[PDB]
Amino acid sequence: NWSELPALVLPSLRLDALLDLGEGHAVGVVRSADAARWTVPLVRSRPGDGTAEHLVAALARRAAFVLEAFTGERGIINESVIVGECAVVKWAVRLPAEEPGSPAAQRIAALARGGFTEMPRPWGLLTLAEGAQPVLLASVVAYLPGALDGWDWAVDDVRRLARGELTMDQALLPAAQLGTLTARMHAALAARGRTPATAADVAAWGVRMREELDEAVASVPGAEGERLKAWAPRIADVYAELDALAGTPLIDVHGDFHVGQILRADGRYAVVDFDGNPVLPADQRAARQPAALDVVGMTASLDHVGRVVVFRTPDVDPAPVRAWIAAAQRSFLDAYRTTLARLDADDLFDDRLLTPLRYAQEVREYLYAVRHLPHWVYVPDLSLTDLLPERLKDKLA
Amino acid sequence: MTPNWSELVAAADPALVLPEVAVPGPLRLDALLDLGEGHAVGVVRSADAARWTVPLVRDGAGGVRRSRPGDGTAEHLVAALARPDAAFVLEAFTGAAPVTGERGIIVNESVIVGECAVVKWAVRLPAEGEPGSPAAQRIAALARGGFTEMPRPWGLLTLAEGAQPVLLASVVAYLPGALDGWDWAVDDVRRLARGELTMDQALLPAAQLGTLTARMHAALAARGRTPATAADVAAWGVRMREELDEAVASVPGAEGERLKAWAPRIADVYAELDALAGTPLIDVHGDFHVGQILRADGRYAVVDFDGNPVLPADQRAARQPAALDVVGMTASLDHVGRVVVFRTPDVDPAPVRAWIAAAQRSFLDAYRTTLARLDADDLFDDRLLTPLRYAQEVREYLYAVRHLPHWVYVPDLSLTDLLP
Ligand SMILES: Nc1ncnc2c1ncn2[C@@H]1O[C@H](COP(=O)(O)OP(=O)(O)O)[C@@H](O)[C@H]1O
Ligand SMILES: N[C@@H]1[C@@H](O)[C@H](O)[C@@H](CO)O[C@H]1O
Ligand SMILES: [Cl-]
Ligand SMILES: [Cl-]
Ligand SMILES: [Mg+2]
Ligand SMILES: [Mg+2]
Repeated sequence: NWSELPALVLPSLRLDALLDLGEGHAVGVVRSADAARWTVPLVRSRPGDGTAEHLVAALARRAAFVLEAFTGERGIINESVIVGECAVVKWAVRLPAEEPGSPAAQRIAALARGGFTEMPRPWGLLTLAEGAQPVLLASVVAYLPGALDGWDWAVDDVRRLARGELTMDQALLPAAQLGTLTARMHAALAARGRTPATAADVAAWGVRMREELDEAVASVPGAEGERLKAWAPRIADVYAELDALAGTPLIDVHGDFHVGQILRADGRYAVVDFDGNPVLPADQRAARQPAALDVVGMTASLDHVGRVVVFRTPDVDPAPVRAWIAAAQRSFLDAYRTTLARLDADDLFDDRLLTPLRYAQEVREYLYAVRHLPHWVYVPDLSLTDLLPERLKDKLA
Repeated sequence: MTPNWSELVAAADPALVLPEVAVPGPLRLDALLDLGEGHAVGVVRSADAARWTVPLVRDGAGGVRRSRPGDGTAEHLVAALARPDAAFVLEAFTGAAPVTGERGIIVNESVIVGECAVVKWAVRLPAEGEPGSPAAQRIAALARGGFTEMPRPWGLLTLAEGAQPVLLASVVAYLPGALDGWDWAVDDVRRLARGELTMDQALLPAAQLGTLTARMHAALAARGRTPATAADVAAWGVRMREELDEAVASVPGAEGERLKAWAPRIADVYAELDALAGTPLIDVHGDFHVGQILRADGRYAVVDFDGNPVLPADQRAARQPAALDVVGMTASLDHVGRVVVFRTPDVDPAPVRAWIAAAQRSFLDAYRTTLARLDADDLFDDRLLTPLRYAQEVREYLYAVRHLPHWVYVPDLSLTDLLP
């Protein structure tokens, strides 16, 4: 059977639930010794075995599981496995406790119900409705062929700008269209309601952002760490102003908004990856957050695109790239605010959170670097170099 | 016994208002500033309702006549600054001194006083209550704002009427050894092309021009900002489409062929102006280009604040986007490079064409930096750069077909590098 039959839960133990897909394929919810639950495709199913294909077949042909549908495999990394070059099956590797799961089902459903179309077409949905909290197990959306994520087309656009193949207005147009897309996304997501942030909510932000700042200061080495340590008192002072921001509107957000989540194909843009920030606990990715968190996530990512272009491109002229960094963030912010005005949704964006959340986003770049990609410390170092002394001169005036 | 100024002016020959052409008589004296000792400044209206600023001097030969260089009327105006009808406003600025000695100069009637000051009589005036030259408003705002990159203003004589005071006379410092930008900027690029200057040395004036423009706009913005209405940006597109139509239907040769093919793409850029409603409008230079900048010994001075001549006389005082001056200067910097390549034998075009692109970046960077340093980023809307830049190059076509036909090469080469 499947119950009796360690690293199985990790891509490349007791059983809680099993959805037999037939022919040896199954979607299992495995609990670890540390009370950690996992969604393990069983055949572990690798891209090509057919488990992702059997999931689409089981969803297209219809009590502990829920297989919803809406009307060969090649994987690429949660784990996203393309099926038939037409649908993307995304598994949920890590599962919460027996509590809230991935909010991607509620995010996509609210966007589709609000008229938001700048996203891949949803196909199916697999949900574990057995415990006290229904946990999302798999999502199936339409596969956009020949599509590239932001870390590919935005880098290519800025590289063409540095080579003179594009004008500044041509290079800034994607940043402006991303601003209008983000406003339509927030306007559709805010339809589910708004929640004023309590004094305990803004206090939890300060302690969390100060804790991460202390971790980065104590982990970033060499000259980059010395510059960050000198900046840390200034950053900590900005974190203290969060206590006076209680009552700011909290809505359903993307949670992990950056250019890599924006796919471009045939001149059209689509948003993906509504599973929440992976660095956040599983019981917080579905919580309502400020819309400015997505705004600072995208504007910081646009800044980082320019840093990457200068870093990786031989013989690059950094002058138009660095000018693009400032102009792309303005083009994004201007189009985002004006689109919220045309949608009568100006109330969900609180620009007082720009500087504190932007600083916290760059600190996470330090933490991501020391944990996954050590040389990446140059990106938040260059971003804060152009951002911190400018914002400090205004506070001292 | 002695007749008043009104009686003398009415009995004077209509040519009194002229420094050949004929004015209809008789004349009528609307306002008179008594400068003492037989000198005066009159606001005279002819039989065709045309108003004039006339420097007047009483003369025992003909009763009254128009002041000439040497009569002492410009001296008396300057002396009146170094120190009162209700219709006149005399504002003096730091540096005015009662210098003596007059000499005529052509630069709308200018008189050199003391060989260190320039008195300029505004010969032709607008109608009563109608807008005119905003030069007095511009110069006074720059002086009160601490702007010094201009000829030191000594004083302004204005007529207290209308929404803005009507300029009657201006007194500024005389700069006998100063060239305009079409001399020194062309000379800088030529020296760059033949290796006498480095690229960094040839780009420094472009950055200094950006700082000057930002200081100028920040001072001019101190009088206030006006948000552009939807009808304003709609009228901009109408005026720019008409100028584009006039250019396409007039420019000949291969330049006209390229402009005709570019016209649909240019009109598409003009269509995005409707989304720019609310952009800030301030007092601007209005006719801003390198020819308006004097340079000597590392010092820069902007002149000519009466507005755009091709614009209607009652519209040159209206508030305009600060980006219009920016576009005017960046375009003129482009044209400086085009002129160097066109006129210099055996010139190396590569360093000049690199300077064209780099000078515009140096100008914008210094302009943005100085605006931020003065906390005046709000007045510059860079979304207007491309549509207004295309409109400036189209105006070069119109200036060419009307005054200098071969000049069509300048906007042709500029648009060739600006279009994608
Ligand atoms: N429907 C789709 N069609 C084409 N490409 C997609 C689709 N969904 C995701 N991708 C690509 O897969 C990559 C990662 O997917 P994502 O869901 O963001 O993974 P994760 O959330 O684990 O980072 C993205 O860069 C995106 O380009
Ligand atoms: N800040 C994180 C980093 O991990 C990186 O900049 C990017 C790619 O992982 O994703 C962002 O959410
Ligand atoms: Cl890198
Ligand atoms: Cl010429
Ligand atoms: Mg992702
Ligand atoms: Mg994700």
